[PDB]
Amino acid sequence: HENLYFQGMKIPKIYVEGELNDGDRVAIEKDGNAIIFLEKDEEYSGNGKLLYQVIYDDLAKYMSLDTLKKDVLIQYPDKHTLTYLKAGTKLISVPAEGYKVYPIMDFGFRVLKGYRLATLESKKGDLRYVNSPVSGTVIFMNEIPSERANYVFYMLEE
Amino acid sequence: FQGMKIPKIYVEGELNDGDRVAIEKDGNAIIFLEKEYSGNGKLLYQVIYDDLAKYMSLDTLKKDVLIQYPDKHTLTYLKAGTKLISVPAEGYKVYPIMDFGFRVLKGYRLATLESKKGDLRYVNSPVSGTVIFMNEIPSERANYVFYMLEE
Repeated sequence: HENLYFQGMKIPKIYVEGELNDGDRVAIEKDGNAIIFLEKDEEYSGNGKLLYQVIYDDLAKYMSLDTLKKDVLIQYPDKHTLTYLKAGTKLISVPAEGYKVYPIMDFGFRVLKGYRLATLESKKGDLRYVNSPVSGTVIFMNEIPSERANYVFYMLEE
Repeated sequence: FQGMKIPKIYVEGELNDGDRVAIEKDGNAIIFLEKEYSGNGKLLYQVIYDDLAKYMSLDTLKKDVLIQYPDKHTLTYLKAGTKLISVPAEGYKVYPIMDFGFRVLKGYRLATLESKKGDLRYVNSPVSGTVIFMNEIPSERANYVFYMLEE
């Protein structure tokens, strides 16, 4: 990854089910009733679902249409709060596409319908806005894989 | 009108017949139990929903507390000693938001204040953080206080 668009930003940590990598992990136990954040390098011997930390990734990989195929967990920067979204959770995608795009470089926060997620600037310097289509929570944000510096927001309607 | 579904609050030391949550690995393991636990954690017992201030000394928690927001699929664990910030919503008339248990960026509107002449002012989130609780201010009817976690 070359465009490190979250660098020097305090953002939440997001963990996706079965995305095997060397990131931090969280074990979802007891059919959703226990959450265990695993120590870096701790050997997990249990039988729950392991969710792995992703940062620069395409959330559409974990979605069939607009429903999540994999469990997702968000660990907020406060270091006290978490949100756990089971597979089957319906998410709204809000793309921010234009000549030049200025997105909010964050995710995991509440918004009202109409909140401005991005500003789109034309080759002539004129502006358009990408506003939240609903009130809810922005769950994640990523660069559109084939469109350098164009982004998409993933939202959970309230 | 109605707000969000009512949160579940669990507090340490309140040995009762309610639902329990065990806190292990010093914050990093949270186990909701139903109906026999002998682990090495600390049990938090469900309490009847009430102001969070009944478990704080000024701005700081006095006991380990966990809040589960079922509408929101979200929980927060507040170890004893955790400091919260208060955002009062006070005015001739106050129109607060009717939900909490979510992260907000700075500037998110928590209340509209209205003067006796009908002019408006807004109480916004002063910091980015988590809105974990809100209640009516005890001696001030129809006035409210939001409690946040600064991140």
